[PDB]
Amino acid sequence: YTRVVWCAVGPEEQKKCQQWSQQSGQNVTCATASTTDDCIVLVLKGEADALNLDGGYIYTAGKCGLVPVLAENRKSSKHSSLDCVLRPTEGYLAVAVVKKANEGLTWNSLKDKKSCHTAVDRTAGWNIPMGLIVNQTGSCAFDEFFSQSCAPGADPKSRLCALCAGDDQGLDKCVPNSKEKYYGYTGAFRCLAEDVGDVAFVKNDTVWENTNGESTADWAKNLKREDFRLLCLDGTRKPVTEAQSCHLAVAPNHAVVSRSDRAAHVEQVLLHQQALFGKNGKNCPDKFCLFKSETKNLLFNDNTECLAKLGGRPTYEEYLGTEYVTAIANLKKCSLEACAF
Ligand SMILES: *[C@@H]1O[C@H](CO)[C@@H](O[C@@H]2O[C@H](CO)[C@@H](O[C@@H]3O[C@H](CO[C@@H]4O[C@H](CO)[C@@H](O)[C@H](O)[C@@H]4O)[C@@H](O[C@H]4O[C@H](CO)[C@@H](O)[C@H](O)[C@@H]4O)[C@H](O)[C@@H]3O)[C@H](O)[C@H]2NC(C)=O)[C@H](O)[C@H]1NC(C)=O
Ligand SMILES: *[C@@H]1O[C@H](CO)[C@@H](O[C@@H]2O[C@H](CO)[C@@H](O)[C@H](O)[C@H]2NC(C)=O)[C@H](O)[C@H]1NC(C)=O
Ligand SMILES: CCC(=O)NS(=O)(=O)c1ccc(-c2c(-c3ccccc3)noc2C)cc1
Ligand SMILES: [Fe+3]
Ligand SMILES: [Zn+2]
Ligand SMILES: [Zn+2]
Repeated sequence: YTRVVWCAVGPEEQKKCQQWSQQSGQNVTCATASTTDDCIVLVLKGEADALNLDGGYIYTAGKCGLVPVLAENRKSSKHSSLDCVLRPTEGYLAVAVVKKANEGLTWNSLKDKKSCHTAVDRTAGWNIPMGLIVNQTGSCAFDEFFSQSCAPGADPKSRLCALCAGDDQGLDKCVPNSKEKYYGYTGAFRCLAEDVGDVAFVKNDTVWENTNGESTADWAKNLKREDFRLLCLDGTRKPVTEAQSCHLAVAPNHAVVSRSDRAAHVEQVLLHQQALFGKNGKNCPDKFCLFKSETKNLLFNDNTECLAKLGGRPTYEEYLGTEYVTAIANLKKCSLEACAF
């Protein structure tokens, strides 16, 4: 079989894919979709082979029979003796971020405030925060909790999209892909950084990667970590240096998924691909690097050291975990066991 078709979401991920396709020598070809849900459909249809997904979407794909193949793994302090591919995933931290100057704003005073979400149906951006709020609220009206928000994937005409900007020409407002100015980790964080929303639901690495001259992007140039705070669940506020003791949850790393009858073939190709384009790959710094897309997190997160093997050949429920799976199920009874398509 040996040739893999990768599904790219949006035009920016497509242009990076073609570059990968080129350097691969047609080993990897691209398919494009305007949304992640459409990419899943393409993989079900068999028109695309695989794609890297956020846990939230892995639940969706899971109910449709797709399976996790390899997970993203970042550089850690613990487990240095083991190589990156055989090394277990540690998972990222879901947090709630705010401006320091915005005093008196805690977890208990979020109602009727403005929010910034990575996108609808995602772990740190939607599922974790909204699940918690639904519980504490005892109501399914999460569309009324915040006054205005930017949550890519929601109804454009609703308040949940009100804070989203769209692209260069203000078109595609609220679309769930990088054309939306406030889409994803970097998008949601910029949303807070520019003071559009009062809070942003991203992950811990995002704050660090886009502050203290790490990003070099016009909007991130002058951001200082000291100007930001994390909202803990006990109603306290802490510096971004205390994420381990002030997070909403710990999430399962983004993973590459595919149809179970293609997983073996997809896995084989990818390992060979990162041997060439990975962190220390033969052709990375020189020709092309798979895990670099100038802080835009295209196809993969920029902090990915390598895609790691799973081990225990886990199902999508085992990969996500029982904890998280019951959270999504509970949150979903608001908006019954079948593939959404
Ligand atoms: C939003 O609200 C919902 C609704 O409350 C929350 O969903 C609930 O989440 C709970 C916590 O995850 C969950 O509670 C249960 O906890 C028990 C006890 O956990 C045990 O801990 C042991 C440590 O000593 C450990 O060794 C055990 O393995 C075990 O995990 C769990 O065990 C039950 O099941 C057994 C089945 O054999 C049973 O015999 C036993 O008596 C226990 O009842 C259980 O699996 C579960 O984790 C609860 O299930 C959830 N509620 C629902 C609707 O199912 C969400 O978390 C909230 N959202 C957010 C974001 O927080
Ligand atoms: C496209 O895929 C083929 C098949 O894996 C690659 O050819 C192999 O490449 C490895 C290492 O790059 C060599 O050691 C093998 O001898 C090659 N032969 C095989 C098994 O076909 C090829 O390199 C890939 N092209 C790109 C640019 O990714
Ligand atoms: C990506 C999220 C993740 O990997 N979570 S995990 O590491 O905590 C995890 C992985 C595998 C299992 C698992 C279990 C299990 C059984 C009883 C009690 C707890 C876990 N059984 O089979 C498998 C696979 C559970 C959690
Ligand atoms: Fe995520
Ligand atoms: Zn914790
Ligand atoms: Zn198992």
